[PDB]
Amino acid sequence: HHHHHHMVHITLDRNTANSWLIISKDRRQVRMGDTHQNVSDNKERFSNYPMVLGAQRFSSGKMYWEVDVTQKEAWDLGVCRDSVQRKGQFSLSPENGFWTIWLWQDSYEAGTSPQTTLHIQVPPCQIGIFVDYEAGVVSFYNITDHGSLIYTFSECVFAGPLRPFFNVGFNYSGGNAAPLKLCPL
Ligand SMILES: CC(=O)Nc1ccc2cn[nH]c2c1
Repeated sequence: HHHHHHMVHITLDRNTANSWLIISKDRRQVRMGDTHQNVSDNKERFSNYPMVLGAQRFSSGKMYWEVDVTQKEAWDLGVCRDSVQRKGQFSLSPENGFWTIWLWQDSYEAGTSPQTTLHIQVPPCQIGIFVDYEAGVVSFYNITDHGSLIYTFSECVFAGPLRPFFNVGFNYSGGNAAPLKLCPL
C-alpha cells in the first residue's frame, strides 16, 4: 500500500485503561499486569477486558499507524467511536461502534457481526491500520508480508469521533504476556 505518508503519532490514554494494564512512560506500549495496578476506578475504564484507547480523536482526514504484536497469542486492534460502552459485556461489532480485527486460538477474524474469517499465510508481527474518515473505510495491512491487505471495512457509519482501540488479551495460558507496541514512523 501507499498510506504510510498519513502516519500519525498515537499515544495511549491511561484514564481509559483496564486497571490491570501497565502503560509505558512514553505511552507507546501496553501489557497485561499479573495484578490490579493500584489506580482509582472511573466511568471511562474498560471493566471486563484488557482494553485501552488512544488519546487522539479523529473526525476527518486520512490516518495511518502501526502496532507490533510479536509473540502474542490473543489481541484485538482497530478503531472505535469515542462513546463506546466501557462497563460490562459487549461484542466488538460496527453496531456497537467498533471496527476491529483479532487473533484468537490460532485464527484471525474481522469483528463483523457475525465475525468474518481472515486468510493470513504469514502470521503478522506488525499490523498497519488505515482510516479514511470521509470515505468510511478502515483497512488492515500485514507489515510482515510486504504490506499485504488483511481486511477492509467499507461503508462504515462512524457516527462520532474515532479513537484508536487496543486489547492486549488475557494471559490465562502464560503465553500471552507480551506487549502491544506502537511502532515508530
Ligand atoms: C461498572 C461501573 O459503572 N463502574 C463505575 C461507575 C462509576 C464510578 C465512579 N468511580 N468508579 C466508578 C465505577
